[PDB]
Amino acid sequence: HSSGVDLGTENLYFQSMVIDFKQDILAPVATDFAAMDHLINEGISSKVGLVMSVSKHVVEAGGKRMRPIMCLLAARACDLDNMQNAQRLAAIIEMLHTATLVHDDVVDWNNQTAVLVGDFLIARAFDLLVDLNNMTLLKDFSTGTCEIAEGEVLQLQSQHQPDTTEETYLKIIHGKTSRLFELATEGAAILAGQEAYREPLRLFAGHFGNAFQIIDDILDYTSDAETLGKNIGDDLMEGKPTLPLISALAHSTGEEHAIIRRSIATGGVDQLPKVIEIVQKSGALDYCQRRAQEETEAALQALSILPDTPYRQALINLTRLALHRI
Amino acid sequence: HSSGVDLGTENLYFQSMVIDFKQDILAPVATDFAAMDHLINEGISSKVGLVMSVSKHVVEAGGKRMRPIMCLLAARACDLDNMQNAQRLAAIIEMLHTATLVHDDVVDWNNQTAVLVGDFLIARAFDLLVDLNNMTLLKDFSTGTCEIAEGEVLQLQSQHQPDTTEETYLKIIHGKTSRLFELATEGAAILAGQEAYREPLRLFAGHFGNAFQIIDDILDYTSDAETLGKNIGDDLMEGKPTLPLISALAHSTGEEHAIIRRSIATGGVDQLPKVIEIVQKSGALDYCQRRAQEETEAALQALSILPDTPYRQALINLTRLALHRI
Ligand SMILES: [Cl-]
Ligand SMILES: [Cl-]
Ligand SMILES: [Cl-]
Ligand SMILES: [Cl-]
Ligand SMILES: [Cl-]
Ligand SMILES: [Cl-]
Repeated sequence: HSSGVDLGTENLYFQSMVIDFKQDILAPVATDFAAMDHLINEGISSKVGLVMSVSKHVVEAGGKRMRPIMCLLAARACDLDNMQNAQRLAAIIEMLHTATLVHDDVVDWNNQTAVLVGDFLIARAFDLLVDLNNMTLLKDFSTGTCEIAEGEVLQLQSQHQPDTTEETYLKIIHGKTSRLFELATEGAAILAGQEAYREPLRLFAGHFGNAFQIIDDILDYTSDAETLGKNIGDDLMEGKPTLPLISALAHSTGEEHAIIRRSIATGGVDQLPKVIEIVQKSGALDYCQRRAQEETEAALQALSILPDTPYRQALINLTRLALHRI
Repeated sequence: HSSGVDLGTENLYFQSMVIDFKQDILAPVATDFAAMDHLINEGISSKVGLVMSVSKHVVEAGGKRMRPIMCLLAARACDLDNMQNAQRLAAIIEMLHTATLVHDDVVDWNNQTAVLVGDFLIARAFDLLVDLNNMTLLKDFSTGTCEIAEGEVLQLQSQHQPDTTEETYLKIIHGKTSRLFELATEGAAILAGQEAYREPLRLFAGHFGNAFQIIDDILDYTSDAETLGKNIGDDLMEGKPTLPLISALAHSTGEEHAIIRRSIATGGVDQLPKVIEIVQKSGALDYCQRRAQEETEAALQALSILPDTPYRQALINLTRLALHRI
């Protein structure tokens, strides 16, 4: 039932530009996904109108809800008997992602509404987790949420720090982006009691998540920044590390190096066009591109341990569709 | 070992103005409290400097840390064998309170730091909870945190609403203030396996918490508003319900009634001095005062079920010291 997974082999049959999200990724777990939605409405809305609206509005903003869909896919790939528990776990994953977005939307509705809605969602997610009655799952989630918060704080500490290393960037993005993908996929394996699939699914999702954040960062130094709901140079303004900037420093000397460095330290608008030009022409973006492809390769390799099912194929198709953004 | 608890009897021996917090409340659980502090530093700080500082600074701002002290007192009152678990529960209670404060400090360090520090504390608290390995406790906390968030949202929905009832106010304050006190005391009984003490300790803490929020509200319409780190009329500006204002409406007719009503709806500064005067002279503050004394009486009654120990005496002394603020 199991077999090797190769990016080059996928490309032989199936160009990534051909991959459709509804038919090639969602379709296997479609009914399950639709059943997840019914559970969420019960999960949040009837008591407080302000939350279901915001959580609806937030969900309305931006991307397809891949995180819960991945959870549902790993559960089927694990032959989970009680998929209702997968649907509940998918909802937890989604409420947690939504909480994080609403909380990242707070700036220095409104901030108080956003803070309170995020807290409410964290509370319901954790109450739903407790209802699943699995202490292994609870401990994974509790340690994991600490790692997510630690990642987010590490990023805040690394703001306007030109000396930030690639090691540190990978540490940050694993915390702030990758760990939630791991909870989604490995938590599915934990639910199914498929302990042999836990580490493969974790490694898959972590590498997936790593490539996902590298591409996001790349896109903020290109004309497709709007796709992320951002303007070009936004990350620069905030002084967040980002691999394009770290790599730009690695691919620059003399005055160009000094400009990028000062720009990170100060975060002034004056040299912003110059900095974007250096990042684009230094080769830094190509370096980030290669790193994202390498992570995508590591993701698919970890997946190849699982049996060849439509559910595995869907996860593979998602990884390639994500990579195709660049 | 057990006996009746009477406010009038306490007053026969012991005027509330005589009650000292260090000697009459903290002293029994002093060593335990000091041991809780060592655990918290391990609990948060070494990984991220930004959190231990804020959580130190936040703790530095404002009141004695009664919530963890109450937890420690209920645990001893329950004859808990493993007090190290009480100390861990006390830390959870404290990180949760601290999270709530830092989150309430966000306005429409800075907001992003406050949001992230609050989230980090919620994550560590929940990971410490999971480590206690008690599913009854976890479910109490998970349902309870939902009720806290629901209370906070209900308050946001009731902002600038003159029609808000006393029933609704009690609902709000039980959620936003009382429930955390219940988790502290009943969670201690849950740890000790003293199921017969759970409901008495819950009722005690809930009534305590109810009287605690009524007095806070009263104080914002008096010269002792600064004690809460507030200016007089602040609650009015934000449009939060508060029993003084609801009661002022109940104790007013004609134009004075209209002024208060419009003031709640609009939240303008122009009639603010007039509104404060009406609240002070209508008898509304006396009504709130009586309600707080009644809640204090209900708190002590629920406590009287427990054995007469120094730990029970300390909880009694705390309730009276809290009431003495007015
Ligand atoms: Cl998502
Ligand atoms: Cl199964
Ligand atoms: Cl590809
Ligand atoms: Cl406290
Ligand atoms: Cl015990
Ligand atoms: Cl008294």
